[PDB]
Amino acid sequence: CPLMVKVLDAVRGSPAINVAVHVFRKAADDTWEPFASGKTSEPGELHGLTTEEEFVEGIYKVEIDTKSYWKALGISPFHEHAEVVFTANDSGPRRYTIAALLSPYSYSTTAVVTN
Amino acid sequence: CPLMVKVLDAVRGSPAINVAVHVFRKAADDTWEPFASGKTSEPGELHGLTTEEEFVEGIYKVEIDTKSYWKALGISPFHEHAEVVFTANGPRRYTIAALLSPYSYSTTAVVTN
Amino acid sequence: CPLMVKVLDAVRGSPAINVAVHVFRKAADDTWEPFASGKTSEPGELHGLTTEEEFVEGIYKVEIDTKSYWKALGISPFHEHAEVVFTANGPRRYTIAALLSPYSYSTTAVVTN
Amino acid sequence: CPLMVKVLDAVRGSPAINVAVHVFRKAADDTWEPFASGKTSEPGELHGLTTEEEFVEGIYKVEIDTKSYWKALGISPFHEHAEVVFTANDSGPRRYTIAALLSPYSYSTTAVVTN
Ligand SMILES: c1ccc2c(-c3cn[nH]c3)ccnc2c1
Ligand SMILES: c1ccc2c(-c3cn[nH]c3)ccnc2c1
Ligand SMILES: [Ca+2]
Ligand SMILES: [Ca+2]
Ligand SMILES: [Ca+2]
Ligand SMILES: [Ca+2]
Repeated sequence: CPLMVKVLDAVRGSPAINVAVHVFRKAADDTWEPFASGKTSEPGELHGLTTEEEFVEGIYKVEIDTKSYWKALGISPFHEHAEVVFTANDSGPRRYTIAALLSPYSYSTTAVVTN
Repeated sequence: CPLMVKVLDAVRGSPAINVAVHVFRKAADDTWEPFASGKTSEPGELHGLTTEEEFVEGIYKVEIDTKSYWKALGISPFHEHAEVVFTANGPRRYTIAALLSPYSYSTTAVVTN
Repeated sequence: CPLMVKVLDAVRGSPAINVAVHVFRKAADDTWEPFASGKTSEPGELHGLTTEEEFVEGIYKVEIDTKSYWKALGISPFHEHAEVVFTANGPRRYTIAALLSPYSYSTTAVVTN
Repeated sequence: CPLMVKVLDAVRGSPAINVAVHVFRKAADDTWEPFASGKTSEPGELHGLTTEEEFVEGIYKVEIDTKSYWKALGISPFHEHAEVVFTANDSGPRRYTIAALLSPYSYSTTAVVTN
């Protein structure tokens, strides 16, 4: 599982469940092509986005739909999404975990990259 | 002014100076149209991006060129940039604050009357 | 001044106003001795805590009363407080910045010449 | 496992390994009594600090020795530790994960509390 996303809620002190996550890859024409998408489970994790075969080198964007998350909880948030854009696999295949921490007016993300 | 960006560096414990920042507004075709840009000053701040007349409601993206910042310091970065996307909806001033590390960033909004 | 504290609220997207802050310096018995305190102002800042003469090298704790802040807003908090502990070691100014959520906080130091 | 600690390194993009963690509990005399301690493993986690029997209500302090961590990596950091102080189990037993993200001049922590 070369790409995993974990999302926590800093208001409620809980995993963020049912958060939609969209991954794009920069194409040769310099536009964002759809790559993979999914939704977080009860523990706030999203596994199975991609495979070692599909996850080639490239510039990837992970868009976490934090807006819909907050709105479903009845809160009107600031940001449209939480994100990372990063170059992947440039020095060979890595495993990437994108960890996001959410509040209505703030987010942070971290990458954990292992070999 | 109605929009200010502030950038701090969590590695060096300092303001992030000479960071390039671009702001875009979402147009009707769902593309991003350049709106304003500049480079942070010694206190890590970027003032004078826009004006009350120009800064209308809509969806904005603040792109902070973090990769160039880290490369200039000789520190290996993860992210291409940081992209901070928000909707602007009485009298208001917005500050977009970012705290930078090589493999992480954090951003908050400070919206005041 | 040599030590400033700045507090932001990640829930409301605002400066954290009227937050109590206490600073302590570690004495030889490894106890904490009150050094300075105050409450944040409208921009979420606390200036005038100490003086150049008073602020010597040593180990300091900045305790931010986050639980009282969240209770005053009617928002359920996790932490008792936030305790920010650091060593103070040429010409320097320190800013201790904190970003608050009910179940999380983040803190950074901005150390400038 | 009622209390778990997870520590990530925001500079290297990795779990923070071999980080010492000390937990204290406020005693009836209002001093901090030692409660439990341990060190993070390869994935940056510390399990087995305590048990359901031992982890009673109380005010707890978790001190993560971030200073020794950075110094072992040859870096001189700002903070002595990363921490939380919190009241635990006041509305009955909960499971607590304390998630910490470290940089040389900054840290953040989050609590994940489940029933
Ligand atoms: C450990 C440390 C941090 C986290 C985060 C996080 C992102 N920003 N600050 C914290 C999200 C998800 N899991 C984590 C486990
Ligand atoms: C802790 C302390 C500061 C922040 C900032 C920030 C930039 N200027 N004032 C604060 C932005 C994002 N996260 C932070 C976490
Ligand atoms: Ca390559
Ligand atoms: Ca409006
Ligand atoms: Ca010295
Ligand atoms: Ca009770």
